[PDB]
Amino acid sequence: PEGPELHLASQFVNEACRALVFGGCVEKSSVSRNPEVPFESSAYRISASARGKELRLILSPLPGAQPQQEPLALVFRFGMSGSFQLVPREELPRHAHLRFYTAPPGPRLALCFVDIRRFGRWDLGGKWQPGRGPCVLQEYQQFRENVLRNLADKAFDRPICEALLDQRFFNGIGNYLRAEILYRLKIPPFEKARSVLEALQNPDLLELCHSVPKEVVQLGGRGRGEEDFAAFRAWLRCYGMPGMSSLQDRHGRTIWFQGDPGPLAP
DNA sequence: CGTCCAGTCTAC
DNA sequence: TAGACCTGGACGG
Repeated sequence: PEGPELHLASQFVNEACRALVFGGCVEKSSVSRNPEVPFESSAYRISASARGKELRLILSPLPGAQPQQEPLALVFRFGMSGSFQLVPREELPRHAHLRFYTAPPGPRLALCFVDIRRFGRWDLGGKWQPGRGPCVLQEYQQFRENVLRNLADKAFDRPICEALLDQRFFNGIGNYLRAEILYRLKIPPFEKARSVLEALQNPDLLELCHSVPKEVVQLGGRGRGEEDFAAFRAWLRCYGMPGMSSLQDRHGRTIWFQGDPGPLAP
C-alpha cells in the first residue's frame, strides 16, 4: 500500500465507524512483535487521518465513559500487506493483529488491523514519523517546497526512480506510483534526480507526485473490494504492463518504464 | 514438491 | 550494502 491506500483506509475507518461505539480493551495477536495498546474505555469512538504512507487512529472516550481516559492516538505503517477491516467479532480474518471491539447494543463487530506479512508497525503516541516529508496528497505545497529547497541533499545525486521512494521527500510514493508518474512524462527512470528537479526550480514531475495518487483516491476503494480491483488494473498504464521494460534499482526494487532506461542505468 | 515474486529497518 | 523481517499465490517439474 502507497499513499492512496493509506488515505482510502482512513476514509474507510471514518465511514465504517461513524455510528459505532467501541468498548473494552485493544486486543493484539500473540504473534505480533508490535507493542500492546494500554487503552480501556466502556464507550469510545474511532477516527482516522492519513499522511503519506502513515495512518493515525484516534480512540476518543465518550462523556462519562469509564475508566477515565484521555484520547489515545496510534500511528500505523502498513508495510507490504496492511489494511483495516470491519468484521463480525467471531469471524476474525487470519492475520488480524490488532482488534477494536464494538459495545452493545447491535451486532458485535471488530475493527481489525490485518497484516499477512507483518511488515506493518504501530507506535504509541500520535506522532508522524520524524524525518518523513509532507504528504504528497494533503500537503502538496509543503511537499513541493521541501523538495525544491533541498536539492543539495545527496538524496538527489541518485536516479530519479530511487529518489521518488525516499520518504523524507516523497512521503506516500511507492513502487507503482513512481512507474506511473515517470511514464506520464516519459522521464527515463535512471535520469539523475537533481537534473530533472533543477529544471523546474503541461504538469511537471512534482505536480504529478500529487495529481497521479489523487487519481487513485478518486477511483474509490477502502485500501482496495474485488471489482474496484478491476478499476485499478485498468487505470494502470505502465506498472506491470505488457510492452513495458523493467530493471532493478540499487535496492533490488523493480522500476517499470517505456523507452530509454536513462544515463545512470546499471 | 520447488522457485520466484510481491516497505521499511538495521547490523556490517 | 545485503540480508532481514513474513506469508501466499503464481507458476515449473
